[PDB]
Amino acid sequence: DKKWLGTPIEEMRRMPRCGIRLPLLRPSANHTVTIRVDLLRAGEVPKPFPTHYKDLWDNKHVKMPCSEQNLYPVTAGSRWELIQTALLNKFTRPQNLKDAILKYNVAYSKKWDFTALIDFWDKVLEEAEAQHLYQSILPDMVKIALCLPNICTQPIPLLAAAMNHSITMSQEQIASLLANAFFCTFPRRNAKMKSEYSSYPDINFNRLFEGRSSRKPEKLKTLFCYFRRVTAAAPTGLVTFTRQSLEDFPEWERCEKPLTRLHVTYEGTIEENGQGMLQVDFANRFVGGGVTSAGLVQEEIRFLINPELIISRLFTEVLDHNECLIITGTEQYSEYTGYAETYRWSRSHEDGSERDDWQRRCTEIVAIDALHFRRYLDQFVPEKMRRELNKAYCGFLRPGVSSENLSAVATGNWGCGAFGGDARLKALIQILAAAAAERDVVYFTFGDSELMRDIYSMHIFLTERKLTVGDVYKLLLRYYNEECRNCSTPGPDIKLYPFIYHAVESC
Ligand SMILES: CC(C)(C)NS(=O)(=O)c1ccc2c(c1)C(=O)c1ccccc1C2=O
Repeated sequence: DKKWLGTPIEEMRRMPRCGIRLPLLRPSANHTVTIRVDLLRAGEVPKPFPTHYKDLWDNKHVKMPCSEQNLYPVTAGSRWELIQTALLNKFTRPQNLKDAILKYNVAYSKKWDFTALIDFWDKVLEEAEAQHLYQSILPDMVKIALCLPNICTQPIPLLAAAMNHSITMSQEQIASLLANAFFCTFPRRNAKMKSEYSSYPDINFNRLFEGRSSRKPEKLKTLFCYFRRVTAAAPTGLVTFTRQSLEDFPEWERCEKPLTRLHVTYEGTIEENGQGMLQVDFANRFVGGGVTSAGLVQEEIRFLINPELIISRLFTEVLDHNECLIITGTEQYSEYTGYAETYRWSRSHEDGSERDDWQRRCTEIVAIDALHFRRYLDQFVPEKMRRELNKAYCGFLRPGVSSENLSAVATGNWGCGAFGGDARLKALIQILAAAAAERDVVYFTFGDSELMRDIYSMHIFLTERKLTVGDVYKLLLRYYNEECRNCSTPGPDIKLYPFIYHAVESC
């Protein structure tokens, strides 16, 4: 029983080795660069551009906590002056941190529960660990949070619905903003009945502090490992956030492109074994899912080990069906064990990834949200199948870039879990989208040895028969018509892979 099947992993494409020498990094109408490109040097902390803080308090930019327009009725008082007074206090007990956060969040003093913060500090941490948190970590986090106007000098545009826009900022700038999110300083991001930011994920970390879930200390340890690292020694690299939407989608039934190569394995992970590859994040439409709340599956774990991903929540609007978010340069700060209810923070991780010409770690992650199916048979509906293909296609396609400069896609069981996705159908959908996007697939089954063989055998059968993307999509439509459309039973009589084998072998 082989641990992997198909094309050997060495024959696949990886970054930055398959990376077409980056053009000169520069701001444009579609690219926001928040640092001095001319002064960008390996191992040096980037210099913010502009030199002095410029504010934009409008419908198109992040509303900064340090904005002179961040005011509260007291007569208008400065909310930033208030944050400074509240946070520049000695913390010696968890109650001190809760009281400080709530001084500039009065309206939420009875709505925000801090049980997990109090229990982490008092009931989980040993005395010396609790001592290091309040004497060192927390004050260092306060100073970087309060440094926001000197660090994040340029207004950050919102990556709104249908925008094809990028933001390149420093990891230092991300650390100042994530320190602010921890202290819940972002204004207009808290109300349940909020309109302006209703289509945006939560950014402030208040939900990380609530309840008695045994996974809250693991999240907090994962997060404090990051905060300790970035306050102790300023990170030097950059990170790019790109919102992508495609105007024209393929006419799937008509696609003459052949299938690409497949490496399928029941061992390994996307982060370790998918180095230099386009790494899929099985995302929630509000990027990050329950990272700073309850969730702790594939997406939340990635956002906890690479905390720079979380900041996407500050500016990324809920993804529409034709959109994805591409994040390049996030660094891995933690190692972990388990998954979901068994997830535990292990130790600090020293990211060995090389950096590209823009000082970005050579780690490309794409957030693509699968559909949630109320009923199992819903996913076989042609509209639902086309949607999934178009989602993954937009996530894999790199407009302008040629086939030979495209790394393999590092993926697995996308949308299969609480979302009700069928692993075998989703594997074929990603295989077809990668084929149309002219990329090979590296598929991780995470201990599921039978699924590895099933995907492999089906990929090799269609490949050997020279079945195009169109031919395979036409078989999916026949499956729906024959087995799903007029089926009143919760499940079909025959499964998808046996239908395909029969349909082809009888043709
Ligand atoms: C989570 C991330 C993005 C940091 N890495 S990863 O490569 O995507 C991955 C590693 C391990 C597992 C899974 C995914 C997974 O989905 C899973 C599902 C059901 C049971 C166990 C696991 C599991 O251990």
